[PDB]
Amino acid sequence: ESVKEFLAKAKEEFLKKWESPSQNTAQLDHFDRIKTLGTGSFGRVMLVKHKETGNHYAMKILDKQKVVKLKQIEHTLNEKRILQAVNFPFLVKLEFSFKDNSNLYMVMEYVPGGEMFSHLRRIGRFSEPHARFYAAQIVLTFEYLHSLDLIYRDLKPENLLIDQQGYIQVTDFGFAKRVKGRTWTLCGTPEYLAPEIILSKGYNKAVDWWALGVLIYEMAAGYPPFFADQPIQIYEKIVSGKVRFPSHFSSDLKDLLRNLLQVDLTKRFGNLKNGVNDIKNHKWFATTDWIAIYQRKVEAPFIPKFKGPGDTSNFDDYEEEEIRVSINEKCGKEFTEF
Ligand SMILES: O=C(O)c1ccc(C(F)(F)F)cc1
Repeated sequence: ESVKEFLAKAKEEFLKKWESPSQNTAQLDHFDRIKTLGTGSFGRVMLVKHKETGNHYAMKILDKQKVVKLKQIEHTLNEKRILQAVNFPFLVKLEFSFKDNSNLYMVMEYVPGGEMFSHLRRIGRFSEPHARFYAAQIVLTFEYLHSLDLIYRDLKPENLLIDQQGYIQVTDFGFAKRVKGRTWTLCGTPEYLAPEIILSKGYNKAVDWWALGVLIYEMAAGYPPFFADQPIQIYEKIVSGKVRFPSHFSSDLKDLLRNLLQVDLTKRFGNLKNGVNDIKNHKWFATTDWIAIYQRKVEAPFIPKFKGPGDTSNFDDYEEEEIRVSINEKCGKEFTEF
Protein backbone atom coordinates (compact mmCIF):
# COMPACT_ATOMS: atom_id res chain seq x y z
CA GLU A 1 0.00 0.00 0.00
CA SER A 2 2.90 2.34 0.70
CA VAL A 3 4.08 1.95 -2.92
CA LYS A 4 0.54 2.29 -4.26
CA GLU A 5 -0.01 5.52 -2.33
CA PHE A 6 3.39 6.88 -3.37
CA LEU A 7 2.57 6.27 -7.03
CA ALA A 8 -0.94 7.70 -6.65
CA LYS A 9 0.53 10.96 -5.33
CA ALA A 10 3.17 10.91 -8.05
CA LYS A 11 0.47 10.66 -10.71
CA GLU A 12 -1.66 13.41 -9.12
CA GLU A 13 1.30 15.78 -9.12
CA PHE A 14 2.29 14.89 -12.67
CA LEU A 15 -1.24 15.37 -13.99
CA LYS A 16 -1.62 18.83 -12.45
CA LYS A 17 1.50 20.05 -14.30
CA TRP A 18 0.64 18.02 -17.41
CA GLU A 19 -2.72 19.74 -17.74
CA SER A 20 -1.31 23.25 -17.12
CA PRO A 21 2.26 23.30 -18.45
CA SER A 22 4.70 26.03 -17.56
CA GLN A 23 5.90 28.20 -20.43
CA ASN A 24 8.39 30.97 -21.08
CA THR A 25 10.21 30.87 -17.73
CA ALA A 26 13.57 32.38 -18.84
CA GLN A 27 15.18 34.02 -21.87
CA LEU A 28 18.43 33.57 -23.75
CA ASP A 29 20.20 36.73 -22.59
CA HIS A 30 19.93 35.60 -18.96
CA PHE A 31 22.74 33.16 -19.75
CA ASP A 32 26.37 33.08 -20.84
CA ARG A 33 27.45 30.33 -23.21
CA ILE A 34 30.39 28.19 -22.02
CA LYS A 35 30.86 25.08 -24.18
CA THR A 36 29.05 22.73 -26.54
CA LEU A 37 28.53 19.37 -24.83
CA GLY A 38 26.75 17.53 -27.65
CA THR A 39 25.32 18.04 -31.12
CA GLY A 40 22.85 16.36 -33.43
CA SER A 41 20.78 16.79 -36.59
CA PHE A 42 18.30 19.29 -35.12
CA GLY A 43 19.74 20.45 -31.80
CA ARG A 44 22.64 20.63 -29.41
CA VAL A 45 23.32 20.87 -25.69
CA MET A 46 25.47 23.67 -24.30
CA LEU A 47 26.87 24.34 -20.87
CA VAL A 48 25.62 27.79 -19.86
CA LYS A 49 25.89 29.94 -16.76
CA HIS A 50 23.08 32.09 -15.40
CA LYS A 51 24.42 35.64 -15.27
CA GLU A 52 22.60 36.66 -12.05
CA THR A 53 22.78 33.50 -9.90
CA GLY A 54 25.98 31.98 -11.30
CA ASN A 55 24.37 28.54 -11.56
CA HIS A 56 25.43 26.24 -14.39
CA TYR A 57 22.90 24.47 -16.58
CA ALA A 58 22.80 22.26 -19.67
CA MET A 59 20.78 24.15 -22.28
CA LYS A 60 19.24 22.02 -25.01
CA ILE A 61 18.72 24.15 -28.14
CA LEU A 62 16.45 22.84 -30.90
CA ASP A 63 16.31 24.53 -34.32
CA LYS A 64 12.60 24.84 -35.13
CA GLN A 65 13.02 24.63 -38.90
CA LYS A 66 15.13 21.48 -38.57
CA VAL A 67 12.67 19.91 -36.12
CA VAL A 68 9.93 20.41 -38.73
CA LYS A 69 12.00 19.00 -41.60
CA LEU A 70 12.98 15.91 -39.58
CA LYS A 71 9.35 15.35 -38.52
CA GLN A 72 10.10 15.79 -34.81
CA ILE A 73 7.43 18.41 -33.97
CA GLU A 74 5.26 16.19 -31.75
CA HIS A 75 8.36 14.59 -30.23
CA THR A 76 9.79 17.95 -29.15
CA LEU A 77 6.43 19.04 -27.72
CA ASN A 78 6.25 15.70 -25.88
CA GLU A 79 9.74 16.16 -24.47
CA LYS A 80 9.06 19.58 -22.99
CA ARG A 81 5.52 18.89 -21.75
CA ILE A 82 6.65 15.68 -20.02
CA LEU A 83 9.84 17.13 -18.54
CA GLN A 84 8.10 20.12 -17.02
CA ALA A 85 5.64 17.73 -15.33
CA VAL A 86 7.83 14.91 -13.93
CA ASN A 87 9.79 14.74 -10.70
CA PHE A 88 11.93 11.75 -9.73
CA PRO A 89 15.39 11.35 -8.13
CA PHE A 90 16.93 9.73 -11.20
CA LEU A 91 15.63 12.14 -13.88
CA VAL A 92 17.55 15.26 -14.90
CA LYS A 93 15.36 18.20 -13.91
CA LEU A 94 14.07 20.82 -16.32
CA GLU A 95 14.69 24.21 -14.72
CA PHE A 96 13.45 26.62 -17.43
CA SER A 97 12.05 26.57 -20.94
CA PHE A 98 11.39 29.21 -23.59
CA LYS A 99 11.46 29.81 -27.34
CA ASP A 100 12.42 32.60 -29.71
CA ASN A 101 12.08 33.26 -33.43
CA SER A 102 14.43 30.39 -34.34
CA ASN A 103 14.88 27.90 -31.48
CA LEU A 104 13.31 25.99 -28.63
CA TYR A 105 15.22 25.94 -25.34
CA MET A 106 15.11 23.50 -22.43
CA VAL A 107 17.42 24.54 -19.60
CA MET A 108 18.30 21.38 -17.65
CA GLU A 109 20.34 20.65 -14.57
CA TYR A 110 24.00 20.11 -15.49
CA VAL A 111 25.45 16.75 -14.40
CA PRO A 112 29.26 17.14 -14.60
CA GLY A 113 30.18 13.48 -14.17
CA GLY A 114 29.40 12.71 -17.80
CA GLU A 115 27.66 9.89 -19.59
CA MET A 116 27.65 6.33 -18.32
CA PHE A 117 28.76 5.44 -21.85
CA SER A 118 32.16 7.11 -21.38
CA HIS A 119 32.80 5.41 -18.06
CA LEU A 120 31.71 2.02 -19.38
CA ARG A 121 33.98 2.30 -22.41
CA ARG A 122 36.89 3.46 -20.24
CA ILE A 123 36.73 0.55 -17.81
CA GLY A 124 35.51 -2.08 -20.28
CA ARG A 125 32.65 -3.59 -18.30
CA PHE A 126 31.04 -3.12 -14.92
CA SER A 127 30.96 -5.84 -12.28
CA GLU A 128 27.51 -7.29 -11.59
CA PRO A 129 27.08 -5.28 -8.37
CA HIS A 130 27.97 -2.08 -10.22
CA ALA A 131 25.62 -2.86 -13.12
CA ARG A 132 22.92 -3.83 -10.60
CA PHE A 133 23.19 -0.50 -8.76
CA TYR A 134 22.51 1.39 -12.01
CA ALA A 135 19.89 -1.12 -13.17
CA ALA A 136 17.92 -0.71 -9.93
CA GLN A 137 17.67 3.02 -10.54
CA ILE A 138 16.35 2.40 -14.06
CA VAL A 139 13.80 -0.11 -12.71
CA LEU A 140 12.46 2.44 -10.23
CA THR A 141 12.50 5.19 -12.87
CA PHE A 142 10.50 3.04 -15.29
CA GLU A 143 8.08 2.04 -12.52
CA TYR A 144 7.51 5.77 -11.98
CA LEU A 145 7.25 6.72 -15.67
CA HIS A 146 5.02 3.79 -16.62
CA SER A 147 2.64 4.53 -13.74
CA LEU A 148 2.15 7.97 -15.34
CA ASP A 149 1.42 6.28 -18.70
CA LEU A 150 4.78 7.46 -20.04
CA ILE A 151 7.05 5.37 -22.27
CA TYR A 152 10.68 6.51 -22.35
CA ARG A 153 11.86 4.88 -25.63
CA ASP A 154 15.49 6.02 -25.61
CA LEU A 155 17.33 3.94 -23.03
CA LYS A 156 21.03 3.65 -23.88
CA PRO A 157 24.26 4.35 -21.99
CA GLU A 158 24.69 7.82 -23.53
CA ASN A 159 21.47 9.02 -21.88
CA LEU A 160 22.44 8.02 -18.34
CA LEU A 161 24.50 10.74 -16.68
CA ILE A 162 26.50 10.09 -13.51
CA ASP A 163 26.04 12.68 -10.79
CA GLN A 164 28.25 13.93 -7.98
CA GLN A 165 27.08 11.09 -5.71
CA GLY A 166 27.60 8.43 -8.38
CA TYR A 167 23.88 8.03 -9.07
CA ILE A 168 22.18 8.00 -12.47
CA GLN A 169 20.21 10.89 -13.88
CA VAL A 170 18.39 10.09 -17.12
CA THR A 171 18.48 12.74 -19.82
CA ASP A 172 16.90 13.19 -23.27
CA PHE A 173 13.12 12.83 -23.32
CA GLY A 174 13.04 13.40 -27.09
CA PHE A 175 11.25 10.08 -27.70
CA ALA A 176 9.23 9.99 -24.45
CA LYS A 177 5.48 9.92 -24.89
CA ARG A 178 2.29 9.69 -22.88
CA VAL A 179 0.64 6.49 -24.15
CA LYS A 180 -2.45 4.72 -22.87
CA GLY A 181 -2.45 1.58 -24.95
CA ARG A 182 -0.26 1.39 -28.01
CA THR A 183 1.90 3.69 -30.10
CA TRP A 184 3.56 3.19 -33.48
CA THR A 185 6.51 5.51 -34.15
CA LEU A 186 9.81 4.05 -35.30
CA CYS A 187 12.36 5.57 -32.90
CA GLY A 188 15.23 4.56 -30.63
CA THR A 189 18.77 3.47 -31.28
CA PRO A 190 19.30 0.26 -33.31
CA GLU A 191 21.01 -1.87 -30.65
CA TYR A 192 18.22 -1.11 -28.14
CA LEU A 193 15.10 -1.58 -30.30
CA ALA A 194 12.59 -4.20 -29.22
CA PRO A 195 11.47 -6.69 -31.90
CA GLU A 196 7.97 -5.24 -32.03
CA ILE A 197 9.41 -1.82 -32.99
CA ILE A 198 11.52 -3.36 -35.76
CA LEU A 199 8.45 -5.23 -37.04
CA SER A 200 6.31 -2.06 -37.16
CA LYS A 201 3.74 -3.19 -34.61
CA GLY A 202 1.65 -1.18 -32.23
CA TYR A 203 3.78 -1.41 -29.12
CA ASN A 204 3.63 -0.40 -25.48
CA LYS A 205 5.74 0.07 -22.36
CA ALA A 206 7.19 -3.43 -22.76
CA VAL A 207 9.73 -1.89 -25.15
CA ASP A 208 11.34 -0.10 -22.19
CA TRP A 209 11.78 -3.39 -20.31
CA TRP A 210 13.39 -4.95 -23.39
CA ALA A 211 15.76 -1.99 -23.55
CA LEU A 212 16.61 -2.52 -19.86
CA GLY A 213 17.68 -6.05 -20.76
CA VAL A 214 19.94 -4.64 -23.46
CA LEU A 215 21.40 -2.08 -21.04
CA ILE A 216 22.08 -4.62 -18.30
CA TYR A 217 23.77 -6.95 -20.78
CA GLU A 218 25.90 -4.12 -22.17
CA MET A 219 26.91 -2.90 -18.70
CA ALA A 220 27.92 -6.39 -17.58
CA ALA A 221 29.57 -7.55 -20.83
CA GLY A 222 30.94 -4.29 -22.25
CA TYR A 223 29.06 -4.68 -25.56
CA PRO A 224 25.37 -5.10 -26.45
CA PRO A 225 23.76 -8.49 -27.02
CA PHE A 226 22.76 -8.07 -30.67
CA PHE A 227 25.92 -6.35 -31.85
CA ALA A 228 26.67 -6.38 -35.57
CA ASP A 229 28.38 -4.08 -38.06
CA GLN A 230 25.24 -2.85 -39.91
CA PRO A 231 21.73 -2.04 -38.60
CA ILE A 232 20.04 -4.68 -40.78
CA GLN A 233 22.26 -7.33 -39.18
CA ILE A 234 21.46 -5.98 -35.72
CA TYR A 235 17.74 -6.18 -36.48
CA GLU A 236 18.00 -9.76 -37.75
CA LYS A 237 19.68 -10.79 -34.49
CA ILE A 238 17.12 -8.91 -32.35
CA VAL A 239 14.11 -10.60 -33.95
CA SER A 240 15.73 -14.07 -33.98
CA GLY A 241 15.11 -14.83 -30.30
CA LYS A 242 18.73 -15.97 -29.79
CA VAL A 243 21.25 -14.35 -27.45
CA ARG A 244 24.63 -15.63 -26.29
CA PHE A 245 25.87 -14.85 -22.81
CA PRO A 246 29.51 -14.52 -21.66
CA SER A 247 30.55 -17.38 -19.38
CA HIS A 248 31.41 -14.84 -16.68
CA PHE A 249 27.71 -13.90 -16.33
CA SER A 250 26.09 -15.39 -13.23
CA SER A 251 23.22 -17.80 -13.68
CA ASP A 252 20.90 -15.27 -12.04
CA LEU A 253 21.91 -12.59 -14.52
CA LYS A 254 21.37 -14.92 -17.48
CA ASP A 255 17.92 -15.88 -16.19
CA LEU A 256 16.85 -12.27 -15.71
CA LEU A 257 18.13 -11.32 -19.16
CA ARG A 258 16.30 -14.18 -20.89
CA ASN A 259 13.08 -12.83 -19.38
CA LEU A 260 13.74 -9.18 -20.30
CA LEU A 261 15.06 -10.08 -23.79
CA GLN A 262 11.97 -12.13 -24.47
CA VAL A 263 10.92 -11.62 -28.10
CA ASP A 264 7.29 -12.42 -27.26
CA LEU A 265 6.17 -9.20 -25.58
CA THR A 266 3.31 -11.05 -23.85
CA LYS A 267 5.90 -13.15 -21.96
CA ARG A 268 8.41 -10.38 -21.20
CA PHE A 269 9.22 -9.43 -17.62
CA GLY A 270 7.74 -6.05 -16.77
CA ASN A 271 4.71 -6.82 -18.97
CA LEU A 272 3.16 -9.75 -17.05
CA LYS A 273 0.34 -9.69 -14.49
CA ASN A 274 2.78 -8.88 -11.68
CA GLY A 275 4.34 -6.01 -13.63
CA VAL A 276 7.55 -4.57 -12.27
CA ASN A 277 7.54 -6.92 -9.29
CA ASP A 278 8.70 -9.86 -11.40
CA ILE A 279 11.86 -7.81 -11.94
CA LYS A 280 12.22 -6.40 -8.43
CA ASN A 281 11.75 -9.86 -6.87
CA HIS A 282 14.15 -11.65 -9.20
CA LYS A 283 17.09 -13.35 -7.54
CA TRP A 284 19.56 -11.12 -9.44
CA PHE A 285 18.14 -8.23 -7.38
CA ALA A 286 18.05 -10.10 -4.04
CA THR A 287 20.74 -7.84 -2.50
CA THR A 288 19.00 -4.63 -3.64
CA ASP A 289 17.37 -2.46 -0.98
CA TRP A 290 14.88 -0.66 -3.22
CA ILE A 291 13.94 2.02 -0.68
CA ALA A 292 17.58 2.74 0.14
CA ILE A 293 18.32 3.20 -3.57
CA TYR A 294 15.36 5.55 -3.95
CA GLN A 295 16.51 7.57 -0.91
CA ARG A 296 20.11 7.71 -2.25
CA LYS A 297 21.44 6.07 0.93
CA VAL A 298 23.52 3.38 -0.81
CA GLU A 299 27.20 4.17 -1.40
CA ALA A 300 27.77 4.29 -5.15
CA PRO A 301 30.28 2.10 -7.03
CA PHE A 302 32.25 5.16 -8.02
CA ILE A 303 32.19 8.93 -7.91
CA PRO A 304 33.15 10.55 -11.21
CA LYS A 305 36.22 12.75 -11.09
CA PHE A 306 35.49 16.41 -11.76
CA LYS A 307 36.63 19.69 -10.27
CA GLY A 308 33.35 21.54 -9.80
CA PRO A 309 29.95 22.34 -11.28
CA GLY A 310 31.56 24.11 -14.25
CA ASP A 311 33.97 21.34 -15.17
CA THR A 312 33.40 19.95 -18.69
CA SER A 313 36.26 17.40 -18.65
CA ASN A 314 33.91 14.39 -18.68
CA PHE A 315 32.28 15.54 -21.92
CA ASP A 316 33.97 15.77 -25.28
CA ASP A 317 34.88 18.49 -27.74
CA TYR A 318 32.72 19.81 -30.58
CA GLU A 319 33.04 22.66 -33.03
CA GLU A 320 31.56 25.79 -31.41
CA GLU A 321 28.77 27.14 -33.66
CA GLU A 322 26.62 30.30 -33.38
CA ILE A 323 23.24 30.46 -31.65
CA ARG A 324 21.59 32.64 -34.27
CA VAL A 325 18.12 34.06 -33.71
CA SER A 326 16.33 35.15 -36.87
CA ILE A 327 14.79 38.57 -37.16
CA ASN A 328 11.57 36.81 -38.27
CA GLU A 329 9.54 34.24 -36.35
CA LYS A 330 9.84 30.71 -37.77
CA CYS A 331 7.27 27.94 -37.38
CA GLY A 332 5.27 29.85 -34.78
CA LYS A 333 2.09 27.88 -35.39
CA GLU A 334 3.74 24.47 -35.03
CA PHE A 335 5.27 25.34 -31.63
CA THR A 336 2.49 27.47 -30.10
CA GLU A 337 2.17 25.21 -27.06
CA PHE A 338 5.88 25.12 -26.25
O1 LIG B 1 21.89 17.74 -18.38
C1 LIG B 1 23.16 17.63 -18.67
O2 LIG B 1 24.06 17.83 -17.87
C2 LIG B 1 23.46 17.15 -20.03
C3 LIG B 1 22.45 16.72 -20.89
C4 LIG B 1 22.75 16.28 -22.17
C5 LIG B 1 24.07 16.26 -22.61
C6 LIG B 1 24.41 15.80 -23.99
F1 LIG B 1 24.99 16.73 -24.71
F2 LIG B 1 25.25 14.79 -23.97
F3 LIG B 1 23.34 15.39 -24.69
C7 LIG B 1 25.08 16.66 -21.74
C8 LIG B 1 24.78 17.09 -20.47
